[PDB]
Amino acid sequence: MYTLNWQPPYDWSWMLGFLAARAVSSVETVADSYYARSLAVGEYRGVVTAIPDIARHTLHINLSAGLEPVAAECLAKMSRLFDLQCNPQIVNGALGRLGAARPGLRLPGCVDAFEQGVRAILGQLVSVAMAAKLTARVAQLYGERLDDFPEYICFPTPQRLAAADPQALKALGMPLKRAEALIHLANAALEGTLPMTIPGDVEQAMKTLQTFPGIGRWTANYFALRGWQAKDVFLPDDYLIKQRFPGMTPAQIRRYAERWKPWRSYALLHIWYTEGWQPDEA
Amino acid sequence: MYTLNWQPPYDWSWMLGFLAARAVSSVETVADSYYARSLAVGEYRGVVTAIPDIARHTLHINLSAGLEPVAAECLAKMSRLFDLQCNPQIVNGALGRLGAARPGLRLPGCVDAFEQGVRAILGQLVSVAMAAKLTARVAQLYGERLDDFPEYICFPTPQRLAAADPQALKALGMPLKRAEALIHLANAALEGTLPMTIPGDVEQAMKTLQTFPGIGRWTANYFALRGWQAKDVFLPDDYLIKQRFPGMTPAQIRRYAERWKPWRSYALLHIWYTEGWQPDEA
Amino acid sequence: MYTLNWQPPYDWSWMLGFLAARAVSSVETVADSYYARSLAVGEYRGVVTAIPDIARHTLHINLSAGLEPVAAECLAKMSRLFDLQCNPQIVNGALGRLGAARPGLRLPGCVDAFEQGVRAILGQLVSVAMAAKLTARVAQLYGERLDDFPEYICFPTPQRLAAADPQALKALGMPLKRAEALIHLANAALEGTLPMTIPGDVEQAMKTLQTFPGIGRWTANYFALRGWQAKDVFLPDDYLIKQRFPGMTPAQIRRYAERWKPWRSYALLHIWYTEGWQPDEA
Amino acid sequence: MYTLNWQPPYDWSWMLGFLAARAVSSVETVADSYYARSLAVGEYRGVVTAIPDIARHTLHINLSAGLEPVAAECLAKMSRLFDLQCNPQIVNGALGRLGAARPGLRLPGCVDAFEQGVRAILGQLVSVAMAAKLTARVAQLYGERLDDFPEYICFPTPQRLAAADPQALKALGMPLKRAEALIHLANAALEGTLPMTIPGDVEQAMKTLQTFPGIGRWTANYFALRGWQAKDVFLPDDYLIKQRFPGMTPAQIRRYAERWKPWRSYALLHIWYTEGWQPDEA
DNA sequence: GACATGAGTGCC
DNA sequence: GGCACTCATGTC
DNA sequence: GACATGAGTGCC
DNA sequence: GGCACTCATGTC
Repeated sequence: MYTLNWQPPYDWSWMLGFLAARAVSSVETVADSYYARSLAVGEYRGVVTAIPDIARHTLHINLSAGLEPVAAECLAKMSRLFDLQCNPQIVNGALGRLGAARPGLRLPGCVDAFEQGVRAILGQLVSVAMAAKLTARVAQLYGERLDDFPEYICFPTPQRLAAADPQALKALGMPLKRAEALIHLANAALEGTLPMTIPGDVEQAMKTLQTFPGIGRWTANYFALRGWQAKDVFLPDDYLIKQRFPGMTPAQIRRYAERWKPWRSYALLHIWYTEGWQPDEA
Repeated sequence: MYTLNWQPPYDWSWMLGFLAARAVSSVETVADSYYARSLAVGEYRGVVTAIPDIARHTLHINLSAGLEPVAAECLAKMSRLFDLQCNPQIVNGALGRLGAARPGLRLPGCVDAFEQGVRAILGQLVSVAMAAKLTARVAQLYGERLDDFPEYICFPTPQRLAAADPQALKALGMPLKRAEALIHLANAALEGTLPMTIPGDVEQAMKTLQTFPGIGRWTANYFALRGWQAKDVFLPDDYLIKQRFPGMTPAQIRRYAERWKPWRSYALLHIWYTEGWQPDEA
Repeated sequence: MYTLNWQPPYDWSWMLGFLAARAVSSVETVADSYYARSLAVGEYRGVVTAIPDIARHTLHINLSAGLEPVAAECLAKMSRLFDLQCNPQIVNGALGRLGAARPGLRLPGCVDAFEQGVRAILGQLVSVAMAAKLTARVAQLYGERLDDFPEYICFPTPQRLAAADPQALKALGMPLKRAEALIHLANAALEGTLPMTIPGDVEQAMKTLQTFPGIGRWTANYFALRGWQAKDVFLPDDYLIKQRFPGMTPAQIRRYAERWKPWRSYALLHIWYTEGWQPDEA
Repeated sequence: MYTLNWQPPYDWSWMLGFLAARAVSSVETVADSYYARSLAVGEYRGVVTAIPDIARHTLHINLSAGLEPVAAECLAKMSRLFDLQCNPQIVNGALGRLGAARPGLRLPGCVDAFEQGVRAILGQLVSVAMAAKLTARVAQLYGERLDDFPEYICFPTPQRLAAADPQALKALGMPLKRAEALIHLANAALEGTLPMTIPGDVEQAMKTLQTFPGIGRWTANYFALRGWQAKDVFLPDDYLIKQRFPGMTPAQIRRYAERWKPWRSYALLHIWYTEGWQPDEA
């Protein structure tokens, strides 16, 4: 139905693949030709379906009737999720070799910063697939079901998780401390304290984010990257990253990662996805 | 040449008129058959042109070239400014009598919460046309002029205004105390402490805004109404409002306005644009 | 055994009566010729007996053996509770007629500021007799009993009240907010945030007490008067004072008392103990 | 004149030797048989003279005419300075061997925590002798001179030092962050943020102190020790202490010192004044 | 991974 | 020796 | 209009 | 009494 453009190349298999691995049961659905999920904008609700058209560099978005009144916001959320704004020539041009193997690489964003915040936290310490298992359990218990599409369930809203029993969340498969962080975040989201759009000063906003309980430097960075689509942040504390930089302290990796400014976020993604990458033999 | 839907009726004449009076020179151009303004998103800049099509109950939005990369967010911005989500059959079905005369009334949004924040402050105490000309100067001294449409100019950014010298601002025609108010608001916007989208607890978010320097209840209320497009706020402290409720105190006015929950914002716009309106014997 | 002298005239009859009305059963014992109570100074505990000998305008202080290692501190405390430093000539000289009927008048201090802090809070709203009873129940439940004096009991320490159960204090016959106030005051004392000795800037100091939950202007002022024995404070908010200045509001009363500076604390006492008094309608 | 008791043994030779090296000209005089200094208790000023009487196991205190109205408070100040409360049999029971060589060791206190805070600061990173002359310059440049005893000047009040030029101080012979410290400390005192008497929670109170500009863990510790006469603190960050524990780290010292709870303050003194002392190699 | 403890650098 | 910046530990 | 004092009013 | 909320009043 609705259509948005993008500049080539765009590696849709990598992107769908990436989203598929972290997908949450009942919320999202990923296949090789499309992406689709439940979506709430205020108290408007429905299902969004995105279908890329490689041929014409266009992404077709479809909205169930419930979302129509806020169609444009729905489109905006989709474009931030798929990084339709990226100009590969600028990025791949600046990263040289690091990006030559997958010039179609994009930054997987989110559809709602609060959700991404809940997602980032649950992803602490555990595996990617394990966090999806956990997020699925949290959603199942606190998310609203779509009347028009019982198969789908909306990601738990800020007000619901805000009014949730720490013990209940703990019971889902996380420490008390973790669940306390989720509830805290929900309140910031209610009060309008959790930036939902990227702030002008990402570094400062991340420092503030770090005062939040349960949110350390890793979480604030990952969240800035996915939740704000901040394009210049590296994850020197990441698990996989520590392995791509065999025997290197976080500050070292961060110093090294500086050669990729102002697109560190993209360099990070290329490293995560370059099987045998290794720092320059210099 | 993008396009969005709206539900009838829609009083464009009224809307364009409201924006027309407040149009800030070089930034926005308002006419009978279209609206157009400079628009910044991150660092993509261009000019937006909105042309209503009463025939097809549709709104045609056209973006220049420096905005196409982020088209979707631009579209979301116009849909918030023009209240496209509004179901008039629902609001009037609730307001009843009060809104029967101008059923096509809509809530004039904003394209960015920071800007709206600046306009709110720069509109304290002074007349409308005044605030416009003043605001136009600020945009003149801090605006990012377009290299594709030099005629137009972007609205100041939080950082371009957070690094502004008060005196220089005051010199434009405003007390110091207020010039400071901007600078502050600018910082808050920089570190993501100024909700850019409507928060869950609109009352709370307003209380927090009231701590800010130069921001009082009237400013917060008005900011929520236009900056967040909050639908259920009334402005009992407003100049014109006090006259519409002769002799009543803020609390009385507020007590009365409770008869229009949850659309007090629409109630307010109808009462505002109804010379000679008066409260009942209730 | 120990002796401390004073300046004639000293109205012991009045001093003992005042303290008599507010005596806390099991903590203090007030007779017509002597005063005595439990006393703790760190881990040093015992009983204190003060016998005033008018003949030789001297005060005789006896100390149980448990307090002997800290005799001086016990002595300084008795001297703060009995205002032995007062120079009746100077005060009565700067007060004139107001302090004619009872020139032996002294400012009733305290033996511990945290205690006086608890008294001030419990003294809120209820009558002197109720405060006394109320305070008595708190003592009975949290106080330390003296092994050599089973009839006596030490006033509750911050360590105990800080750990108290809000509901337990409530059960003693006090609003929850009052018990929470007590628990917060105790935590401050433990932390060192409660000025236990008069600060150089009483105004700043009180304004800082008023941020404490449960403590308002009245309590702060009254705490300063008794707990710091500050000599220049009035209680324009006092009940009995409001009746001594019919029709006048706090500020009016406060503008009137400026005449008596810098001994407003004394003035306050006299106007308090002269049922007839009434201002000089300017 | 006045007499205070003390339990034997009491090493007066040492105590006076301690205070004598740190004596501040014009403020205090120290001799083989007595100690004396200016003293301000509110608006009362004078000279205090302390003369130990080994025969009677007693301390004789003499007050100049201006301190009589607040004699007991003066006596209490002297008791905290000379640690008359100490029961050497208890402290030496615990300490065991460590203090076997000087069973009469006492904790040199202070007569005012503020002064002690100032002293603690001015004595940072310098020599005992230097701090004395440095402090004296400050005393002179901002003190109160006694009319009845011209060669004596009362230590600077919080007010005076609060309103001191942050350069006139650097002048006397100290850095800038050095005069910042004093000036901050002084304001703290004016308002009541600096505990003037030992807090129920020493650790917590010290933490807060460490937030003070210029006040680090060493200062906070030493301040607890002398300004509050806390008896169970230790100074692992002290220069000389490190040498007494060759090599060892500030947490291993702490770990080893734990064996002297709850009299670490005494243990500290013995270790300081026992040169060839070295920990158990065990 | 978040968070408090501890260390050792290293500069005014 | 106050004070900002890291790393290395060790439960949760 | 924001913002201090500053009283009143109504519940804890 | 504490305290949040409410209605002047005066200033910039």
